[PDB]
Amino acid sequence: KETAAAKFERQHMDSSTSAASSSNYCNQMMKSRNLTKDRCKPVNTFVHESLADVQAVCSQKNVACKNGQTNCYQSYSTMSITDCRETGSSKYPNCAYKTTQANKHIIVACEGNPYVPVHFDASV
Repeated sequence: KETAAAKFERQHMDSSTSAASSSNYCNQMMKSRNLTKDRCKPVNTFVHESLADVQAVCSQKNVACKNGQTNCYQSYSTMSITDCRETGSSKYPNCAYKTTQANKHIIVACEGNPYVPVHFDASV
C-alpha cells in the first residue's frame, strides 16, 4: 500500500508550479491528486517548492504537532503554499474549493530512514 511519505507527496507537494495560477487551482488539484475520489477532503495545503527543500524541514525546528506528537518540525523559511478548503457549495461528487495563495512557514511530521515528511500539520 502507499507509504506515508508517498501519500504526503501526493497530497501536499506541487513542485511543478510556483503558486496557484487561478481560482480553479484547488478544484483541479484536489481532483487530480485523488483527494476527492471517495469524499471531499475538507482542507488541504499544497507546497510550491522542491521536494528536497520540503524534506529538509525534518532537520529544522522541532515543535510538537497539533495532536501532541513530538516528531513535528517547522521550516526556518517561508514557502509558497496554496490553501484549499471547501466552499459552502461543495457537495460530493462535485467537490469545490476556495484557493488562497500564501507565503508561510510549514509544519510537518517526519518518520523513517530516510527521515522524511509523512503529514502536513499546519501553515504558520
